Amino acid sequence: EWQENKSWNAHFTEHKSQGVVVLWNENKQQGFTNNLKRANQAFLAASTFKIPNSLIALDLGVVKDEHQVFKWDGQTRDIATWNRDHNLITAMKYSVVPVYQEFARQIGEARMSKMLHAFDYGNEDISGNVDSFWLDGGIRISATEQISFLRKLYHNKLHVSERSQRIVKQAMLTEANGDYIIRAKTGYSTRIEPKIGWWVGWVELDDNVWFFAMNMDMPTSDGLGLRQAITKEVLKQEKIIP
Amino acid sequence: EWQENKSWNAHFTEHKSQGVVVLWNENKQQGFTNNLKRANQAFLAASTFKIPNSLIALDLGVVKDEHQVFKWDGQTRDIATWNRDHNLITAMKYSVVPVYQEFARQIGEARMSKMLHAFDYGNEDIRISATEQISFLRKLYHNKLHVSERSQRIVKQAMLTEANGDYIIRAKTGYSTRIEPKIGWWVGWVELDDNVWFFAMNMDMPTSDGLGLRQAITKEVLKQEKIIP
Ligand SMILES: *C(=O)[C@@H](NC(=O)/C(=N\OC(C)(C)C(=O)O)c1csc(N)n1)[C@@H]1NC(C(=O)O)=C(C[n+]2ccccc2)CS1
Ligand SMILES: [Cl-]
Ligand SMILES: [Cl-]
Ligand SMILES: [Cl-]
Ligand SMILES: [Cl-]
Repeated sequence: EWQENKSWNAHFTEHKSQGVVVLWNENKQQGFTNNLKRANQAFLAASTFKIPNSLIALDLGVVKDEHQVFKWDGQTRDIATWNRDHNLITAMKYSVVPVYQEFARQIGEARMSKMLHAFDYGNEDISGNVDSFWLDGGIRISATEQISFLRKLYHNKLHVSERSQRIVKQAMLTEANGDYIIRAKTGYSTRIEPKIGWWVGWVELDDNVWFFAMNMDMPTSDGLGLRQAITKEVLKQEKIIP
Repeated sequence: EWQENKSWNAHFTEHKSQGVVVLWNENKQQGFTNNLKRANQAFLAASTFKIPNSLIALDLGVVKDEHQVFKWDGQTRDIATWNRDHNLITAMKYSVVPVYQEFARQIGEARMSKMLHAFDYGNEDIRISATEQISFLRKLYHNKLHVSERSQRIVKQAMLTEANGDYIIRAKTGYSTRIEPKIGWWVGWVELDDNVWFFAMNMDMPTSDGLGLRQAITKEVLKQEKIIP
């Protein structure tokens, strides 16, 4: 069912890095990874938690639609793009943490936890600050656990409205051309060791969907582009994209 | 409300071509075009019709959703990408006429004519102008058409054409050669962080080798107006 392809490691070593890529061929229900053990190692979800946090917020009406504006609170923050108004689309594109902490507080522990148990999401543990548990709280999720969650999202199978799932898959739009469509969220876990980078989503082809989840050691923010670059080297190595 | 910017004509004649491009800045609610007369001329919609058709099919049930598989009837047509199975996403992409022909049969004239008239589409008794395309497209963007929100969302999904960290383009191509003038279309919009530019262009397409120019000339104009890099 799974299959180890350690060749992929050359892409991590080329860039002097370490991590795991996990691929899943929907048509052939076959997974692939350079490291089956690390594929199942659970880390903080960091901003990949913005997928489930969007779904819940939309489904509870915290977010009415992807046009609703969330005004900047006027607190200038190290991340220049955080210091403006945002709707769901730009908030996900630019991982606007404070916008989603506010979603989190309006959701509340109770519903947050109930929903993560409905979603089957990683270790389902929200314990910590309701508005930071995904950065420095209890929640743990592995790459293969990201793929099970995303596959459900992709078939409108989560226990929230079809519309909610449709609007979140829209906000995940990352890349589209005439060979593929990538829908995906980045993560950068940096408050608790180990420092890692996430990239989770999937690539849509004419006649298949390839779901991916990768994470990798991220000591300094200089390697943040490697998250996507190494994934695509794998996808390009496996002929999923040209 | 409509400014003529004849400067754009150079993007047409550098490619030894004649046409119109129509832009609509949505924030400011102002449009701009290289040719005001040609922007209100109605040409054959050709495949740009696949948009209202997709909506009606969806909102009626001919199409359950964008995953449903429309199997090839085994008849080999000259466009190779038609000679296979397709879903809404790939039938819009490849402009698979015989798939859409079938949608329309199952929709049937009566229902089709009633809805086309509810969208106030092309003619009220198909030809439509570049500026009528924009106006239809703006309602689609805001989910203001008289079909379900779901209908409208799935069609915008199926209109996805290009996306990066500078813009998203949702659009549909069109090409007709039965009748003069032979015209290509490209209609849709480009989404920015805090604005959305609708576009509609058409151009004399006297052969076919210049089909890429529908997209190329449109981007040269978006590039000029600083809307995209
Ligand atoms: C879209 O507009 C479709 N156009 C047609 O199918 C053509 N004619 O339709 C008639 C009946 C004439 C009409 O008025 O609608 C047609 C295609 S080629 C030719 N000599 N007549 C599809 N047009 C698109 C497109 O937007 O360009 C096609 C994409 N394509 C083009 C060239 C080669 C392969 C694929 C296919 S048809
Ligand atoms: Cl979050
Ligand atoms: Cl909803
Ligand atoms: Cl989309
Ligand atoms: Cl379909």
